[PDB]
Amino acid sequence: QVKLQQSGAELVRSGTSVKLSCTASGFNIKDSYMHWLRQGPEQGLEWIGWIDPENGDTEYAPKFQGKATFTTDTSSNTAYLQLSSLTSEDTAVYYCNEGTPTGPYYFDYWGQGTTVTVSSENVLTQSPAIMSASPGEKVTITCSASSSVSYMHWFQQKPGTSPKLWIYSTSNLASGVPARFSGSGSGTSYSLTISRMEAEDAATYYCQQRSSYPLTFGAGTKLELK
Repeated sequence: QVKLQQSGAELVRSGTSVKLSCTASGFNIKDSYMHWLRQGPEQGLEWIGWIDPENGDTEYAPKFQGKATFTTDTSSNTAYLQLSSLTSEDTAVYYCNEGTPTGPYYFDYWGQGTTVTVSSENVLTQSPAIMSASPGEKVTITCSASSSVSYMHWFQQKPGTSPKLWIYSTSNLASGVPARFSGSGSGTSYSLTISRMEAEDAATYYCQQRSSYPLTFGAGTKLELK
């Protein structure tokens, strides 16, 4: 079993720097690219960048260029994220994420997250921001992009857990996703549908495009059980 274990919560004062770590187990980080993301209080996901643990190539989202620094220790199979000049604005849950390096994004692992509390672009639009459904109802959520994207991916997130790959490459279900779910679309318009809602489907759903940097997510659709 693959596990990405992150370091514990950090309580820091504005102005300082932290270094978080993420150690993989049952997977060699060198085999793909380690992504670092952050989920703010508003619960929106932001991509920070990736590092190629094999040759140290890195790609930082422009917003984090300068603020973040990725380094690795392949010997221990660990990736580090160093944030600088923290401000109250950086208070968030930081995640490390690694999945399929090429081709269909069929596998994906997330760290459990590290909460850092600071003491003082292809924009995707999801609709609707929130909705309610009773088990048995049909559900259709959309996600439109600013510029055409090759594929669209979807992640489901329940309260207190990290995101879980749900649908990859527009219409393929991730491992363990029930058949009642389906995805589709093309160009700049995509959607996720649930034929018949189940109580267990209530969660927040995010669409993500991996076609251009910085990778972006939709703000999410909270699907509440009615």
